[PDB]
Amino acid sequence: CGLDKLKCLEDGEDPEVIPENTDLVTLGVRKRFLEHREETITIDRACRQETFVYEMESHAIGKKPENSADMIEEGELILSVNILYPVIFHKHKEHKPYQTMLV
DNA sequence: TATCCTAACCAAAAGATGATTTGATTGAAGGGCTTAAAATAGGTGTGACAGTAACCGCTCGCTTCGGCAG
Repeated sequence: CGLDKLKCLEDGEDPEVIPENTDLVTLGVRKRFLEHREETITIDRACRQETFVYEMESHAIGKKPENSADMIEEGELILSVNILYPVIFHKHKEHKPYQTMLV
């Protein structure tokens, strides 16, 4: 069960380029997405679809507190709560204006 | 420079503008009436009739069962 049997990618390979030596339909669709975004009018490193989630994940994921009293108990429940804003679009119903709080 | 404004333009939220599709309304017609009359021909149930029926504060008079009489 060693990883040499599974690691088609070497540890020194960047994720910014699609490996052409693949048979994946997913990577084919990814190539279709990337090819039409390489022109001077379309090439950029802007937001993909959203930014907030990773920014507030990496800012806190895997970190530990500076005080002992602020320690999460082992096995403590983590609850994800979405709080909607008072200013609703009142034009769309699929998506909502909300902020997600972890308690 | 690190960073920004926001003229003119690109990506996305929202904010809006007219053409088209679907939920909803209805105009007209199938239909099935009305009393008004005049008429012969009719069937019986039923609803009066009638009957029994039943159910639903003070002061006198009168009486008895023993304690001596005979």
